[PDB]
Amino acid sequence: PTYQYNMNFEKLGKCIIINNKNFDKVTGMGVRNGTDKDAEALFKCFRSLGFDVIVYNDCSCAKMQDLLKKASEEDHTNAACFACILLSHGEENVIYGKDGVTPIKDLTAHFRGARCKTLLEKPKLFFIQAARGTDTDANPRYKIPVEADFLFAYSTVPGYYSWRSPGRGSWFVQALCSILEEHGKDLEIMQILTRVNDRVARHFESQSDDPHFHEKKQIPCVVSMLTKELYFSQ
Amino acid sequence: PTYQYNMNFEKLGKCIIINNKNFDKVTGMGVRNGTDKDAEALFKCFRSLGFDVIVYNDCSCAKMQDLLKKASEEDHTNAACFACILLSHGEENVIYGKDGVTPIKDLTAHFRGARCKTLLEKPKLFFIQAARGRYKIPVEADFLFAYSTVPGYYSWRSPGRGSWFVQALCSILEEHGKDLEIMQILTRVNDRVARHFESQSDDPHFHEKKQIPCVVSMLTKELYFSQ
Repeated sequence: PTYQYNMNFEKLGKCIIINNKNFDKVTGMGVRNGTDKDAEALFKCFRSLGFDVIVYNDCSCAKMQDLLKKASEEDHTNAACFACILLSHGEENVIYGKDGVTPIKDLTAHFRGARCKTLLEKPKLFFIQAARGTDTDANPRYKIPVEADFLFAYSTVPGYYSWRSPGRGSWFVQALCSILEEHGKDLEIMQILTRVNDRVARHFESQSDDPHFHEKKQIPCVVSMLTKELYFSQ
Repeated sequence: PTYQYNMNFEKLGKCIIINNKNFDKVTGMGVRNGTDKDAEALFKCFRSLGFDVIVYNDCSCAKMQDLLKKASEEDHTNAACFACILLSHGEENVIYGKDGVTPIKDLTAHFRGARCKTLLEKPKLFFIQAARGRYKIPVEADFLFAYSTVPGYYSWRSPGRGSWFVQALCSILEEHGKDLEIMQILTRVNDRVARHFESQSDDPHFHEKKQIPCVVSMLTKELYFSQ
């Protein structure tokens, strides 16, 4: 209890959702079908958790940057924590805007104590569902502001198939939401996210020798600098 | 239940401890005093958790590579998990051998799912303590890294005692090691070294060095060293 973040605040905090579905053809990236379904789930889910959710769509690089900076400049004094979720295309250390590419570390750095005193000693959660596109990544969180109270959940797992409407949705993202609804108010985040890792990991039906399940195995990556346990409830 | 790793085996598992204190001149690196304090602290600690701890000192890059290559090649059918602890100098995805540098991905390379079936589905723990300052260190299921600083940072202590990180880990483990889940333990460590920080020096035109341990997790279940 002196081992978990103080959640006795006016409000839980803000939850920013960047939903990037469409991209300029100059980037070579295609439509991210299924992203809308993830967005829909996430916002409903975090809303339920008690977050004040904002959803942005098809943002430019400048758009994402000004977006987060401004947020890192608001007064988070009456908030317990802060959450940001990025849904787009990604390449080692980068995420796509519709017009180009920006480094994730710049997107998150805005919230480092130095430049956001109002969220000091407060958990800052980043859930990224990027994925190379149209054998995993690295760990040295250098493409992340290594500072206390920061937590990243990077996917990279692709939303592989999809006919359409409402689309199936990304695995990682749907797992997250599913668990976060059923247990959002009982489990600690690392519990939530560990259950998530497992769930997407199982989607690759173990190590099947069947020429139908043989593929690029992937799993989310959880990076924690949290200094206390995180519960969203009472 | 199906939410925690199955610890029902004869042994907890192997725990290799690489303790590189002295380095050849050709690397331009200096003695890591206090790492012997760390190494021992870590030994009695992990040994007490239940690991079969073996410590190796001032290893060469070749030595560390082979050391871990052989470990992966052993039979872990009666093991619940595996754990490697590295104490040394580091810069990024690479740690220091006593005769040069070797990257991290290589140490964990031969443990990936396919390459070590016996340890498959079971947790491979890596506790790293690098300092000072190849590439990409993969992301496989059931691996967990606990970096002392973060690829290319600092870690300090008190002339006579080991790193704050190590000391924190041993103290917490040597107290809740058997009742708290791995992530809890590590979080408290994160908090412990935090409190120790944002120091006093007096060359305000030199004192930068900070520190926040960090935990990369690909675990698929909760981890307890008990039951």
